[PDB]
Amino acid sequence: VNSFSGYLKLTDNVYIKNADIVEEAKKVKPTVVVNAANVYLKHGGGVAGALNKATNNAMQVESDDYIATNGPLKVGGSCVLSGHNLAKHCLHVVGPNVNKGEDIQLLKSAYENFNQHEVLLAPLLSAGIFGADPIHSLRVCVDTVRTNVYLAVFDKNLYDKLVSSFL
Ligand SMILES: O=C(O)[C@]1(F)CN(c2ncnc3[nH]c4cc(Br)ccc4c23)CC12CCC2
Repeated sequence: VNSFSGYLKLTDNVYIKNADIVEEAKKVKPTVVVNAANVYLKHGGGVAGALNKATNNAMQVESDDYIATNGPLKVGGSCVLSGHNLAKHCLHVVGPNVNKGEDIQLLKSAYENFNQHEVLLAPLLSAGIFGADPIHSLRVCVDTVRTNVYLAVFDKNLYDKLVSSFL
């Protein structure tokens, strides 16, 4: 038993809710919140901009030190940093950005990072301003992640479409 509330169960291990991931993280304080990161950990907009704003820019400060030490992530890769006031840990995961021409096959590699964590709160990777089809992202999630994932979908219209079209 965990504290996630109001989710629709899609499969044995995947759950979904129409929710603001920032508000959900602040209420649940999960062990892991996933950020929709880019390789530079520049958290300007989308989910990343919202999560970073909620940390009063502490996420960005920590991220800039990470990059200065380690260099950029790979598309499809991840790193574990602090969750600040939102979670114990933040798993920064880089999905391919279609608006940069990145290979959508890398979306499966991106979701594989979730399997290193028993339970996660997450957005749909490569959705929103990353330009991929969220229905496809949900399909890859379900077919790749084996650990327990709680997906927060900000847009109610999109949430209803994801549920109603789910196979
Ligand atoms: O960035 C995009 O375009 C997204 F559509 C939006 N994301 C979110 N997901 C879940 N809760 C979210 N709360 C927010 C608050 C603000 Br302000 C901005 C974005 C979000 C957000 C998912 C997405 C990132 C990968 C696809």
